[PDB]
Amino acid sequence: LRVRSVLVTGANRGIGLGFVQHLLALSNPPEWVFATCRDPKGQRAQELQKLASKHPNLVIVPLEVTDPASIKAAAASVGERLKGSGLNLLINNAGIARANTIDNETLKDMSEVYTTNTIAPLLLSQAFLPMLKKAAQEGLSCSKAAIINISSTAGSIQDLYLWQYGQALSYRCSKAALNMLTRCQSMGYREHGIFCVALHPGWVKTDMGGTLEDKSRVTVDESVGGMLKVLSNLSEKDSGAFLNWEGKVMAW
Amino acid sequence: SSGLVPRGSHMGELRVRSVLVTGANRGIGLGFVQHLLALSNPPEWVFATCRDPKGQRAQELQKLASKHPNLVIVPLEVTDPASIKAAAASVGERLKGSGLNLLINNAGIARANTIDNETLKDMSEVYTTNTIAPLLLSQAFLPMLKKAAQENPGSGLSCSKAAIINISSTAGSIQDLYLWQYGQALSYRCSKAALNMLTRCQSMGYREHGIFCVALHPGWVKTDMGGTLEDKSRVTVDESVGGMLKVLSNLSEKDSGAFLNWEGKVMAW
Ligand SMILES: NC(=O)C1=CN([C@@H]2O[C@H](COP(=O)(O)OP(=O)(O)OC[C@H]3O[C@@H](n4cnc5c(N)ncnc54)[C@H](OP(=O)(O)O)[C@@H]3O)[C@@H](O)[C@H]2O)C=CC1
Ligand SMILES: NC(=O)C1=CN([C@@H]2O[C@H](COP(=O)(O)OP(=O)(O)OC[C@H]3O[C@@H](n4cnc5c(N)ncnc54)[C@H](OP(=O)(O)O)[C@@H]3O)[C@@H](O)[C@H]2O)C=CC1
Repeated sequence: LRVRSVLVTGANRGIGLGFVQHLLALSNPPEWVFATCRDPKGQRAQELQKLASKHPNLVIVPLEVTDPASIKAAAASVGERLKGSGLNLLINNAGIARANTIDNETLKDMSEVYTTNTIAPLLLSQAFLPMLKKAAQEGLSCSKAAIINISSTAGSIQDLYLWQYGQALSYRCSKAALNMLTRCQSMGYREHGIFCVALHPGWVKTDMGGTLEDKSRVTVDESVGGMLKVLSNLSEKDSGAFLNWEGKVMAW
Repeated sequence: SSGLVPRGSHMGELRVRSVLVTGANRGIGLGFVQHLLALSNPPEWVFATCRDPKGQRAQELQKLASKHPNLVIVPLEVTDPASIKAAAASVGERLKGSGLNLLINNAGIARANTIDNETLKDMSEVYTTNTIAPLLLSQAFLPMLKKAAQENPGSGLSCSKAAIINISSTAGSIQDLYLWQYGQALSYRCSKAALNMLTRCQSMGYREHGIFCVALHPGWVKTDMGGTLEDKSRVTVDESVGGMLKVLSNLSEKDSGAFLNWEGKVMAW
């Protein structure tokens, strides 16, 4: 696993911050790690800010993933830093979940969860397509040109992971639709030499994973150490797949 | 043959006192209405929802209605919670305390954009029509579905007792990705995979209530959505809906939350 440039959304806390830390700590670290976040001037951005003060490597980019203009500015801004060099790796990680029961689910929540979890990875892939294409041109591997969508087995229609812990229909629907988007990107972008894959990170001890004790749970470090290992072993025939942080096949 | 799938070919008993079909003025939805009316034991009420009920769109439905006193035409814009609300309240009043046995979420849209020109607006609109509206309609009809379940008490589940039918698509199958070469239509595919998800969740959360749920693929149907293309694989509305109704007539509680086609075959998610 050797990537010269990577962009991670939702990079200030939880799994996305884990990705940043691990990526900077790779045997051969990237030339550019772009870590996006909503409020680079907020307390929740500080851990990232300090990381950037120690690593000239790390570029904090402001990004509201549901706002097409914010997405546009973030893409101009990273494109100017890459000075026409490619983007090897896009990790769509930013996401939300809302704790609504099937009976309480609303149009608002169904819609907002979908636009953050599903539409935004599409928009961001479209906006960075030019840079991913460049990188492919400089089979299909994550070291070359890849889109990584962080999904969930909560969005597995077969498995319905963790049903007895939460219904979160807006979230499950959005994650199934993200597994479909991943398949579509895989087929649509294959001709550009761009790999796509969906990953389940596990039930991670983050703000989203919640407070519950369970020994199937994993730490941020175990989850992202896993996912990065998985990426480093992926080849063409896995493009469009849905794999977990241990590299296992998850049912759709 | 050489395949045989009796789940789809055998004419089981479908005994539904009341049904509501969304998107009932043309295409598959109109087929559902005509076939439901033509059942050996016809429903006491067939609610057919449409838009612009006295406009050109709804002409053939209005014709049908003049000839069938059991056909009730209901105005409904599925993307508008207020219109959903008013439709449920109206149907509830016509039912006079009786349950709704069968809710068919059929209304839907597809758009022709490719991956490069997919938009926020198109993704969001197709989702609200194809995925959120079946959810909201299910919530609004839940009291009446539950009343139908209570009318036929017990462990069993069937489409004659209390059922939600979501008309989905193997274009929404992540594994099969049907008709990819014909059209990418990401907004449509993502919404149908999410509808398969919704159906699954509904089967789980509504089972305790006695309500059956299932997603059906109607085939590639000769309608305005399916298009004009001459193809051996294509079915007519009569074939697709005659098939789907045989499928429903055969389902039991072991099948709740399945994804099936009009032939009764099990479809991959
Ligand atoms: N933790 C778990 O157990 C599991 C998580 N996942 C998936 O992992 C991914 C990361 O999850 P996790 O780290 O746990 O989640 P957290 O809630 O801990 O982190 C959410 C991250 O996403 C960002 N985000 C949310 N909405 C937006 C937005 N509109 N624009 C820009 N950023 C946004 C948040 O920013 P801010 O700090 O500004 O709020 C934050 O950086 C998510 O996609 C999640 O669905 C999947 C399975 C399990
Ligand atoms: N035909 C095919 O090959 C396939 C179809 N399907 C599914 O079958 C279902 C019916 O498809 P089909 O008959 O072919 O489609 P049509 O385009 O022929 O008919 C669409 C129907 O849905 C109604 N509708 C659309 N949007 C709304 C809305 N916002 N509010 C209320 N009604 C709305 C339309 O009403 P109006 O007349 O007012 O526009 C019309 O009654 C769809 O869910 C479709 O996805 C799945 C696989 C294949």
